Amino acid sequence: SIPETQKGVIFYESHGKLEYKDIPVPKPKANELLINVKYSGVCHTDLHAWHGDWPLPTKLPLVGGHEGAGVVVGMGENVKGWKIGDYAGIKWLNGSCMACEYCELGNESNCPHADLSGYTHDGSFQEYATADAVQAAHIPQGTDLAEVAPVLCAGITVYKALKSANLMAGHWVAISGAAGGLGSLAVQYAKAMGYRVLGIDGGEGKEELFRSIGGEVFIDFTKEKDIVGAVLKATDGGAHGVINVSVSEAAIEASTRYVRANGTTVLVGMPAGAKCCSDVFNQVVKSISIVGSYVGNRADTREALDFFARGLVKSPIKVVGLSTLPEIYEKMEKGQIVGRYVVDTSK
Amino acid sequence: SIPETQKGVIFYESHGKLEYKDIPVPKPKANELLINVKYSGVCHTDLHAWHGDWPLPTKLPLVGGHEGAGVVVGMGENVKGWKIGDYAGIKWLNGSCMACEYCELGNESNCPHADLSGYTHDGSFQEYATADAVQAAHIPQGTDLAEVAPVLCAGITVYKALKSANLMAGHWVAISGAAGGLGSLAVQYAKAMGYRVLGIDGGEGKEELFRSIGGEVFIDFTKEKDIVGAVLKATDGGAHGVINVSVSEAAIEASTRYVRANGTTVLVGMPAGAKCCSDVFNQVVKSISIVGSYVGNRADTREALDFFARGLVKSPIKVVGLSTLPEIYEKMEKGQIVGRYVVDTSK
Amino acid sequence: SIPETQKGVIFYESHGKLEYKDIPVPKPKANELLINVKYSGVCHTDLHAWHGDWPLPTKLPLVGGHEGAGVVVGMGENVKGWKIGDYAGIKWLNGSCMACEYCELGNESNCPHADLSGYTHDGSFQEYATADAVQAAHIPQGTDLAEVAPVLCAGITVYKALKSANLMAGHWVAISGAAGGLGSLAVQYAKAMGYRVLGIDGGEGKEELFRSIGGEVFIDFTKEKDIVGAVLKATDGGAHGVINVSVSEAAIEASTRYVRANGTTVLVGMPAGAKCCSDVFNQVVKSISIVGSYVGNRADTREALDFFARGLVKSPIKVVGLSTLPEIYEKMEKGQIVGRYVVDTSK
Amino acid sequence: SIPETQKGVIFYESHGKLEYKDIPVPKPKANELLINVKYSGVCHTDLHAWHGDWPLPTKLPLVGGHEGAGVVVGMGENVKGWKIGDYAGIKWLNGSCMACEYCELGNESNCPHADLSGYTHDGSFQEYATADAVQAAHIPQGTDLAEVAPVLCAGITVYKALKSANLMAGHWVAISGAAGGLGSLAVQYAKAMGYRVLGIDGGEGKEELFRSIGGEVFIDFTKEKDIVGAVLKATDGGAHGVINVSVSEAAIEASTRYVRANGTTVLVGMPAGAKCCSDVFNQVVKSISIVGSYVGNRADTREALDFFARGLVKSPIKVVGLSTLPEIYEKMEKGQIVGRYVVDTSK
Ligand SMILES: [Zn+2]
Ligand SMILES: [Zn+2]
Ligand SMILES: [Zn+2]
Ligand SMILES: [Zn+2]
Ligand SMILES: [Zn+2]
Ligand SMILES: [Zn+2]
Ligand SMILES: [Zn+2]
Ligand SMILES: [Zn+2]
Repeated sequence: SIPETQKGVIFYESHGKLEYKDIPVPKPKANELLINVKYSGVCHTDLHAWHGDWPLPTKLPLVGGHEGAGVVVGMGENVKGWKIGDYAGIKWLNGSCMACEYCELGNESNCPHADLSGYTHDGSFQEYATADAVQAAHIPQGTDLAEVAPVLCAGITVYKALKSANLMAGHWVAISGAAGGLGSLAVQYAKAMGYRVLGIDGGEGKEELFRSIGGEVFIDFTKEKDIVGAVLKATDGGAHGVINVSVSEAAIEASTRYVRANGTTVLVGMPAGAKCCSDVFNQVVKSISIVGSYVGNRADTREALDFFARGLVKSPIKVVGLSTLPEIYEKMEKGQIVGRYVVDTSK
Repeated sequence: SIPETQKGVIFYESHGKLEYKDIPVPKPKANELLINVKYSGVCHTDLHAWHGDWPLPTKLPLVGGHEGAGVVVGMGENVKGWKIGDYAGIKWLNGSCMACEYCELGNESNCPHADLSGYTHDGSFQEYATADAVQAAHIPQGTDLAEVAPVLCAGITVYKALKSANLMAGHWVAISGAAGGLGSLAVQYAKAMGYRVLGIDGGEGKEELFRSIGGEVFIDFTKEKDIVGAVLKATDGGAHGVINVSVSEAAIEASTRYVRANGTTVLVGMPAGAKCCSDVFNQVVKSISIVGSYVGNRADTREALDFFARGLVKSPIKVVGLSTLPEIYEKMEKGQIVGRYVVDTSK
Repeated sequence: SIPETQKGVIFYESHGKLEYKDIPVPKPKANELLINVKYSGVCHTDLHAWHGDWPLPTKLPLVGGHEGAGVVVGMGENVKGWKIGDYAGIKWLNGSCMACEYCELGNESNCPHADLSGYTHDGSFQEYATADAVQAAHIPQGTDLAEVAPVLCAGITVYKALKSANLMAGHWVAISGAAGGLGSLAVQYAKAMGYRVLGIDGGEGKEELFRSIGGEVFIDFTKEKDIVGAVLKATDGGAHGVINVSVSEAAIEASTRYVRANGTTVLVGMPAGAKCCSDVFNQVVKSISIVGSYVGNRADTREALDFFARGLVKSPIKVVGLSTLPEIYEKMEKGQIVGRYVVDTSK
Repeated sequence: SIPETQKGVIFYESHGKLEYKDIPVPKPKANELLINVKYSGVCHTDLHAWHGDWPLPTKLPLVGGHEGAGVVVGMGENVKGWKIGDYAGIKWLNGSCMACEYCELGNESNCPHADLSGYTHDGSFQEYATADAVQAAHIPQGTDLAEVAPVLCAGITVYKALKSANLMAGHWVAISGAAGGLGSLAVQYAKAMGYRVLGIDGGEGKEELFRSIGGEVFIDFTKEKDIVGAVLKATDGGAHGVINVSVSEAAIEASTRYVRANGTTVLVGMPAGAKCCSDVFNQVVKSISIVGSYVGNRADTREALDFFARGLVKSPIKVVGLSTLPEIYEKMEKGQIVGRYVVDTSK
């Protein structure tokens, strides 16, 4: 059954060298459960955990990775709603104290004692990884653990963002960055939730991919010069809600100018030092909200995975082996990324 | 009854010279009603209508003023829910087309055809002024038309702002600029709505005035250096909702750093070229919303006037004569303002 | 252009005899607009206006009918957002005082001075009928005025009901009475809004029609005995929101027993003396809400017509002539109804 | 420190004989914490747990009681946000599986595996009792554990009920049963939350008590015959939200007739076989909601205790000894109850 040693990609100092080597198998605490992580997505947050450029101190030595779909192989003692052989998911937020005000309200991510898998907890870039039983995702049985792994971070983040834009069905939503990664998952979640997706991206074959996943209007930010005017025209007044899955400060600032009066602008990405300099007079005189959206609680996880489990959203991935890390890390530092990159822990 | 000529303070060109002289008595259209404006507040928006520095073009020649409490002396033809001798109020938003999407949703202020009394409509700085019957405020009988006049713009703006911070009773609210004008009315509305008012202002006798109107915690922004730390300490994590009644860009930017995780920051003032440069990473990672709030619809008017009509909020004013305009205009351009300045139209 | 005499179906006493005869052409007041009603739906509310069995007193003599799609042929004087040749729609609520608390809040239907077209106002069973310009529906250009006429009452009522069940996308909704009239329009609106429609109806060819308009689960209330158990099984706990488009007291009472804990039960129909006897202990211990839903405001009209104008909902009708009234009235008194019955005013 | 045997009031069969005798000291599980219950309120739910008349099966032998304020004397192993000597509170809902859909959404009370302290868990009628660490209340330090004990069930139930009536500040709330037990706590919570409390109760000295705790209007249901007309008069249209803390079916049915159009009627009590037979036509035509409200989650506990900890709500109690049980049980079966009855576990 559970071995005494597994193979993980561990690094010992910030921005250091990633070693795919044998490490011990963790011991599930009385609240945690052990997960034979089958696959695990890789995303920019793993770069930011590697470098350590974010304020929160990173635990070291660290097995990064926070989008890990796997099988429950043995649990803790108080673990209640879980069985062995159940599929589980390691998300960004591994666990919280569940006694603080935020955990009680539902926003466990704002917990001061938040355990961030792959940042301050042994993440999912290993074969066997532990995850708090309360927060682990209840991936249904029979789902492709390869495809759901990117949905564990990008899908749950964009489901929360589209629920944070206070949109109603039929309302225009403008996904700034609407093809690739968070953008395409946001387009599919918005289309499944009822909204009328407008997309703002550019490059080769972006518009046909966008139309394929069910987008309504596509503003090519290369061909088109005035994006704000194009969005105000296509939406007939402005997008009812904007989802800024593009961390560039210019796009973020522009999204406050094509969002409808009384419309919401959700910021999803976490840049290093970006600022949302928005004209205060225009934001006041048009009653525009500029919301920020973090990972999303257990209800948003349940509902995003339930959208996935109906074939409504699909995550085209590229599966590689766990040993291909850190070629993915060094490839991601430059910008040679396309879609989502899943790693298989066995390979 | 209704004369054929009244005395108003009218100017003929932007930033020009204000003439307190005889002008005609308006004719109420079939939707409008004529109001013997008894008193009328003066506020910074009247400076901005005078200069014309805002984007929207000002009608000229113009009798400014948009906080006018008065008596209904004759109405139009389709005016339905009004009688003669009824008290009415001229607010910023005079009327809208009531057929556009926004008017239907409730946000009449975002109407493209919004009639802005004192900007694109003969305002309330005259004896007799017309106002759309749908939008005019239903000032109850027996109220002091001198005191309710400032409540027609500052009170209704801060009631909307505190309803836009999505606060619940017992939640901390931090009124940045919590003494004088919008600030003290916001403190009284917040205290009447249930919130626990924190105040951030400085000067002489500001803290005692604040405590008098029912404030809980007062951070003196002159004595105290680190305001953010003081608010995080007093509120035990941050204010649940911030109301930025101080248009300074530094205070606006700081208010995004002492608002609670999952907390809202309402921007109330309309500066000329201010920007709310907020750290995108912090706003995302803490799920902070930055809402803007405009005048407020007819329901917010009904409810703000209903709070006033219970003696819960009180507007200490300085009553002058209508002939004292434009000494108030030139006094306001410099910054010799304190509290609210009401003008009596008879005097 | 506008004639001086048209042909309408008018009756002079409650439950009397309906006379398809020549009547005058109304004169649009300064707020109203005249509509060459092209088509007009017929629904049970017209029976209830005919009999007069409802509490509110019916104006007599009365041209009933309240789902009238037509062309704006001449308007009033203050009518602002309208042109000639524009398509308009006469809904149940013709107009309100727009100065009362309810009109201000958005719920114009609760106005004490509500003008109910076809009950206390010359309805849409005539060629030319007047309707308040604020409340008339803004039917887009090019839409089939025959098909949108049933959407003016059933579609707008079920869009409001599904927005009153506080559902989120992916939540189960159970349309009790899910084929025919309000039921099929509710199924199509629920499917377009994102919910997962469960249907509860019985008869011939009901399930295939249901599947055609996009239903997910169909409980045949003839084949199946325990409906509550079947819904709890299909929904995995209960429907998140129930829409009771079947006025039978047994179905209404059962819908409080298969709605999810913390779920909503919207009552749409207006029976004569039905009661919703719900077990108080079960409703408390499961936090079940039992909402009622009326016609729906101008925003719900705009949004329901916008769903229709995307081909998302479709109203299969039977078009007859206006002279076929009152054969439809006497046919409807018995129960020989199927789908929706539109009348053409020219024929 | 922690003894090996304490004194509790335990019964061994439904409706049997209550024995105040020595029982063992429980062992806190790895999630639970042990509480030296200092005081404990007694309420009708304890009668219903004793008789066993409710559907859910009662654990036997059982130490009832579910409003127990006490001191944390030793905790479990994974208990995170707790220290020794901390004040804790045993509420109705002792713990849930925290992996089900409801627990995730926030409504832990609807959990199928809900542990109901004093029904299916050793309650708080003993000296030392265990309670799940996640759900136990965080009673602040220095509070009178005698007074907060009734607030642990009645206060948290009425805070949830007033938050379930979707009221805004200044809206009328009508507490049907507005003096004694749930009623007076609901009056104080409603007054602290901002609403304008109307009260409906009768007897000696009820109106003066009501006025003392901050009620606005009191309809004496003995002197007054038409309660509905009196409430519609006092509220000027109906109460915006009704709180039915009186389980009588006649009062519940009447509360659906004096609640405002678009108003909410919260049912708080859990009778044995009561039904809320409401006129469906009136509920539809006025858009009235009839919500039910259960215990309330950890956020509602935090916020109700935070209202208590500001001296805004006060619970006048009668403290007796734990040995006086079951004289309180047999006294409560008849109806010789007044206010709240706290038992001291030491005495
Ligand atoms: Zn926590
Ligand atoms: Zn990620
Ligand atoms: Zn308009
Ligand atoms: Zn003003
Ligand atoms: Zn009205
Ligand atoms: Zn109809
Ligand atoms: Zn649970
Ligand atoms: Zn209790």
